[PDB]
Amino acid sequence: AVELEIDGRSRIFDIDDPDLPKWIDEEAFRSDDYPYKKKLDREEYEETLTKLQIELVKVQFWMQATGKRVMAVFEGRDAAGKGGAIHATTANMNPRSARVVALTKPTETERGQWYFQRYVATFPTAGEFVLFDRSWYNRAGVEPVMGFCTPDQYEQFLKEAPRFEEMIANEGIHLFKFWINIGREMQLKRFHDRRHDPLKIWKLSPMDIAALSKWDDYTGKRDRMLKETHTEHGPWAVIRGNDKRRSRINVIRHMLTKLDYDGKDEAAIGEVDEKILGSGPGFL
Amino acid sequence: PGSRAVELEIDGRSRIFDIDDPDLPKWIDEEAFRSDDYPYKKKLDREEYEETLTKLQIELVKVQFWMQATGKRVMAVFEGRDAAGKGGAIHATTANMNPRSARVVALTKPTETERGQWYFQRYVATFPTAGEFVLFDRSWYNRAGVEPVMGFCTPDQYEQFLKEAPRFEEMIANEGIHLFKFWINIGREMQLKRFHDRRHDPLKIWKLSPMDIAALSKWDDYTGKRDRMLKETHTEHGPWAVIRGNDKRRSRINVIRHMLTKLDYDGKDEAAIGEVDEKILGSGPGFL
Amino acid sequence: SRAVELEIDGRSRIFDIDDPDLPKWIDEEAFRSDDYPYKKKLDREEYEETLTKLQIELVKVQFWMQATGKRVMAVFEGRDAAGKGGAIHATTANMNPRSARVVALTKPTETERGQWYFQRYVATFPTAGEFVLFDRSWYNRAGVEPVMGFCTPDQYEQFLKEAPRFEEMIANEGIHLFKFWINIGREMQLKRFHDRRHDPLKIWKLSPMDIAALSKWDDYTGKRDRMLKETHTEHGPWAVIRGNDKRRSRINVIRHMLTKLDYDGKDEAAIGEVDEKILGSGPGFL
Amino acid sequence: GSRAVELEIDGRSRIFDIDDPDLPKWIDEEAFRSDDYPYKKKLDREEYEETLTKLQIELVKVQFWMQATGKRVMAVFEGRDAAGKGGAIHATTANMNPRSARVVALTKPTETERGQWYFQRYVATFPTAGEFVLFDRSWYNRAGVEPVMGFCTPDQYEQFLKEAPRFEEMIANEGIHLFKFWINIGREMQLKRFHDRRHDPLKIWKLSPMDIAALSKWDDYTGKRDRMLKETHTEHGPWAVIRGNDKRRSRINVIRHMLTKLDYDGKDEAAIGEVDEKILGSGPGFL
Repeated sequence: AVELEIDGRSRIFDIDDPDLPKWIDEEAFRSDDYPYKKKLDREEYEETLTKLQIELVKVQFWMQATGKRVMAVFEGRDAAGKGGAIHATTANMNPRSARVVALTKPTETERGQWYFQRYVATFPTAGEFVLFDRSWYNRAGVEPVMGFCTPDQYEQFLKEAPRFEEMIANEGIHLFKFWINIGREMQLKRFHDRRHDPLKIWKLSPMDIAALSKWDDYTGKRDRMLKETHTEHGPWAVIRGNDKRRSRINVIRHMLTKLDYDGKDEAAIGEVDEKILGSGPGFL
Repeated sequence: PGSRAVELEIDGRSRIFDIDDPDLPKWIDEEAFRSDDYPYKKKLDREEYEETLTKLQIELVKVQFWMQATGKRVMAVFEGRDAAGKGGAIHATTANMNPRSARVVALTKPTETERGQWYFQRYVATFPTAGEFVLFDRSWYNRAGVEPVMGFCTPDQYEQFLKEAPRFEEMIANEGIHLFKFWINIGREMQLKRFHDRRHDPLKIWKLSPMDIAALSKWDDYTGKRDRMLKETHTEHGPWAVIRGNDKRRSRINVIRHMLTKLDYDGKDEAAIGEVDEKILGSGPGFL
Repeated sequence: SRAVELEIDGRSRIFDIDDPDLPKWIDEEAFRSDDYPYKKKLDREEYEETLTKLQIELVKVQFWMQATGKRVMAVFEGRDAAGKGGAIHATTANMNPRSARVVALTKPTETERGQWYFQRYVATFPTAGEFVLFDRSWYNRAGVEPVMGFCTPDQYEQFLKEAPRFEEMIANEGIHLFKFWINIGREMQLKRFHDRRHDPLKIWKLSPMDIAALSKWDDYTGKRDRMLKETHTEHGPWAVIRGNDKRRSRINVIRHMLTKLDYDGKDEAAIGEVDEKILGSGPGFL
Repeated sequence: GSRAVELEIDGRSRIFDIDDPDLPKWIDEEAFRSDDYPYKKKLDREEYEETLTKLQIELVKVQFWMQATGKRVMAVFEGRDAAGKGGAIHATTANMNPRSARVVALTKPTETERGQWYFQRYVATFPTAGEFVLFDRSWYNRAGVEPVMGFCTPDQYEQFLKEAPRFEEMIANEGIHLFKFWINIGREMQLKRFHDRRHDPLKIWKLSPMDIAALSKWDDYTGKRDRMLKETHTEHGPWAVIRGNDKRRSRINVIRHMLTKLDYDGKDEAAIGEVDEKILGSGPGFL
């Protein structure tokens, strides 16, 4: 079990415990000042998603004609729900043009290269929607927190990421960056859900469990990054992710509003929820 | 419309199929499921399917762990007719697998450089490293079906492919990589029904191309190329598993059970695997 | 039947490349064309001697690079027949081909064409220790591509604006980027073309395109100056070489590189001095 | 004498000291004629350059011919350390268009590559239409350096001798023309060229501590050579074996064999000359 300190109070969390203790279970949803008291009605979420998806088919037909290229980054804490936001957007997309980049950790050869090199290799050709599991922003989160990269390297990445993204925007590739937020209790509940589901247990490693008393360590790095890497060229979208249903819908609503695609049905997109989707610093 | 309407011979019987017409004619709609001597009258129960699938996927988590521990490498090839259900079979396999060790290879048309290479060069480029599970959406068997039928390869290149594929697969087997090859069959009416489902679902419409619709009359040619491919390339080192795929639930379940049965993985639970259904999964030519 | 009509600095001549008689006005002017600073070609024995000392320092550079993990890219651009390849071979002849490699990319595929222009060049960037020389670089879009209409004037003007940003990131990373422009005089090009035509070890180096593009000399002069102007920056400076004499061209390319590399075991006496009459910086030299 | 070493030069004990800039006469005077080299002296350099020039003009034809037919060629060069592989390659490629004649110089296997099929990283380098691909080191590092040095397992080395013929059958079935050259030198000759390398500042990087130590492992490598030529010399993959003591004669006859075997358009059989059977032989038993 892990000794913690949740907003002033010292707490005891056993992940191998098949029982979720009261202060996680009852707190998880509202954690981190989540704006809503319960989950989105499911029927209503599913019928919204279908509509958003039918839109995303319009997008991809338009992408194939204009040759328009789109890139989509998803970052967040462990279990913030990057993958479910990714699978929501691509589930009913053509995997020929919409592809998910899942890069393993750098090889030796990749380590002596320009950090951005292996990301460049995955960049879109005419018409491609490229989505990122892990992005070049491991250098602004996991790597300096875990000391997988030097301070100087992290510091260079913060400096180089906007020059990198100016190049992308100047090329006319449309980059989205989504930071997905969850409250501390949610992470714990989700971590626990993974542990006790034989279908999701491979997602945990002892490291992820060791790095639970590194919340603030990660809070620090999050805030540095968003201020320092949110440019006009590369804006950051920040999502409240406690409810995955709301997180998915607003991710897709945001992208749809931002892309000037043929056959765009504004009634079907609806309103990006101001309570859920923000911009850069000042939102969290 | 009636604008893309086409005449078809459905088992020595003439018929017109209009894909843009949102009404599905009874000669398809009522005949789809049992078409081509399908051994069951109804679709596998939805909730039973999901229950069995979950058990099977837990076993796949055991396979993945065993593969990492041992460096073991697997390759799975999925072929069949258009809309046969190759992608759902793959997705059912990898839905709850680690994507950094189970990856899907989906290669696009050959570039100029590639056409001048050895046919297999660009597939070797995707081969597994240790612990990797590689699934092919379209494989090298593109030259055994789609390429000759449409004239994308010469008759000589086809003949040459049928000769070379066994040899290539022997290299794969001697290297210690486990290759599976799945042929997923559906009945003619079921293809049509699926084509129709696709046209009239705005989520699936993109699955249909012009090419797809014209190739509907080329059904008997595909049967020949199919039969000749199974005949020539079913070998000891590279067996064809042949799936009756009218019911996608029984198809996905039996694809996975077969793989689990042939893999000698750690923590294997035969009771959770269950029994491969011999009415659904058969072997090489003659099953079909 | 392949004879071209040309205008050499306010004077009209015809050039038949397939006539083995090199006319006087080429033969007598090839060498000193374009205000070349020297009376004659550098003697062979002295060239070979000096090149040896230079390739020995290149061995020291390689060993330092393997040790410090240092990374170098060397870009070579010029008119046709300038001697880009000769200068690359002079550099790499006595270096380990497993840490010093040459990049010679062919025309872009359908896929590479729909991509970031710089994507396929980034694929070829060095890992630790590596020296990468470019046969044709991203500067084909600041040379052949707009002149020959292979890229749009919008794509050309986009490249001119984007290449210093590219080179900024290269420099920021600490990959040392060398760019050489190899200048030749007009009459020297004609001789070299004719040399290639009438020598069977060299005839494949020609195209009917290169011969057609002889009339395009002044247009190419235009794109040269434009490029050296826009894309000569602090993080990516252009070195300009007078290449009429291939021997002095090669020696100074290497001299420039050794001078700028702060490697262990370096011997200034062995490098000697860069010939300011052969090697200039940026525009305002030609 | 800090890296000096004792050797059994044909049952006769001997001390070689590489870092001594003076070459002992038992090497210097014996190198050229080692391993019963059929000739007394070096091929005259001008005659060599004149011959090479003609061979290279024939190689321009090959290239034009390959581009028009799409014909593909691979050339593998193996031999002991310092046998002369890079030299045979550069004599081939010096006046060829590098846009279609490429030299493959593969570094050690990465970790990813080690868990792949042995041949996968080499298939990645295979020719497209009209390409001529030359290999500095090839897949035959599993037949030689790897077993001897323990970089691969006995099982992997055995695996390799079995698979290489199959691989080469696929290459031949595909219509790609594979040449395989083994370049032999005498023991004394190797030592001389090692010494040349050590004491030439242009060449010293070609020498490694590993290479010096493996000078005792001569007989070891002899065994691997003979066994590899035995198991992998087949009809679809013949080994051409070159006596390479003279680098000029080796380069010339490597090139003549290739010319001789390619039925290229413009072929001037008189310009090719005759392959010297004292220098080039085939498969096992030649040496």
